Amino acid sequence: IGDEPLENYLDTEYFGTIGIGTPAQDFTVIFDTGSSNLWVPSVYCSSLACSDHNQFNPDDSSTFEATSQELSITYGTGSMTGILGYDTVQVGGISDTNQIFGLSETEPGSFLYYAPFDGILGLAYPSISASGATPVFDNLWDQGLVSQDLFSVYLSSNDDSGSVVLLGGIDSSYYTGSLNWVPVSVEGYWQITLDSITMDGETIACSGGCQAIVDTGTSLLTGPTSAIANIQSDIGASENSDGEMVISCSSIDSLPDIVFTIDGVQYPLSPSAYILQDDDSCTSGFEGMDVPTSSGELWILGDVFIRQYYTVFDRANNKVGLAPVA
Repeated sequence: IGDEPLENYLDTEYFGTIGIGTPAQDFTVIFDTGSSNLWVPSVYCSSLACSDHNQFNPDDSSTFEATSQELSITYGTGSMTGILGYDTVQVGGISDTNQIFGLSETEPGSFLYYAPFDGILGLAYPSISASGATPVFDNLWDQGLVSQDLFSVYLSSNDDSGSVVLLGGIDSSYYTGSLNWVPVSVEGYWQITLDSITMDGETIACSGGCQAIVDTGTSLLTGPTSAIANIQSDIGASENSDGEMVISCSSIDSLPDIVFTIDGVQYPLSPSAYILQDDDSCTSGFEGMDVPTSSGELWILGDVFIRQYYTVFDRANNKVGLAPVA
């Protein structure tokens, strides 16, 4: 069982520390169930984001092995370019040997410039891995470095320390009642089938059901813009002059819960979770983002959702386990 504690940065981003090389070079990376590649800034990167983040220097490692494979990945937030290399990666006290990862060359954008983390560590299926690069968890499993082919995530609230990624285990004390298992619907992302969304006996969105993904890498709850608008309406969010989707903090005490039906079990989200409160400003936890796939317009169950449900990702079984947090 590997134990990777995670930093809770303003309830928006959660990142943990990893070591790469011998002796280890330390990096912070976001633990994303929405991607599958592992990558960190390198000495080969001249970009601005690379000038205010720790850079991996392969010349300093005795266990580094180069390759001529190039890497190019585009996210909803930007792009990155680099090369693949193999080295030992320390993650959650586990020494993941002969792990392929990318050395960045370019990281264009002010988004990475600003980010508190240095790289990303993907936790989704190998099927969405750029360059076919073996993901960290697969490599742990392939070398018998973990006992069970699963990982579990506990994300804290209120900026408290305590969020964790448990590689090859479940911590029965982080949840209540029993774990409910949902079949993965499409293996790429941790994609599941969302039955409906409801407010007081009424189906406010995703009628006849839809497709959602469980993503630790996304802060809010996203859906197609058209359906998000209906929800925004139903909870009292209105667009302010500076773009924001402001809401009256009083609504928190007054609004009902939005219930997500997954495989037939009801998963309530309380106004306390879906409205964000920061010094007198309360805003919506819902966001408009058309994420057109083949099998639809995706809904992203982001940190807003995850912080309320302990989540287990099971690759043995291809299932998602959810239980209300303790």
